[PDB]
Amino acid sequence: NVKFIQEKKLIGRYFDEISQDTGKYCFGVEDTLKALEMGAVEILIVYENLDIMRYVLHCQGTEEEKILYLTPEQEKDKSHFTDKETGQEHELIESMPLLEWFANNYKKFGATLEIVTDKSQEGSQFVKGFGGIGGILRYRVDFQGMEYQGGDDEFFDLDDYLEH
Repeated sequence: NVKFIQEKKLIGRYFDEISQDTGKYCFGVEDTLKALEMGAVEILIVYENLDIMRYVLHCQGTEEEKILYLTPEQEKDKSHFTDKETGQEHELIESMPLLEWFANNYKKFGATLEIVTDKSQEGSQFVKGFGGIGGILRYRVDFQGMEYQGGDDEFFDLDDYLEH
């Protein structure tokens, strides 16, 4: 019956600690993913019915790939992946379930992928905080990026290093 306490204890800690502004938690795929790449997330709390997945969009001129988080509505528009109101530039090639992805790479990130639900009070908080994805950090971190963002590695060209 860990599921009952899994949501009440793990999840509650997420908001309770944040109640101290300890800066050891995050909400949302983008945020939760960022800290999970940072291995700064002690325990990852995600939901089964997550309406967010990892997709790979192309560019109008090509030679450039974009990765964004979409919902059934947006994902449904795979061919265009654009908007008839703005005419963005998106072209879906592949689509990987973020939940499944978080449950298959929880070791690489060192995070603990725990799948919760809005059934409990705490489970109701995550939905309010964001709605599907939240992360618990191992310890107080300053994150990496610009001056306000934190560090100074926001512009890491190391991404191209992988390709080489």
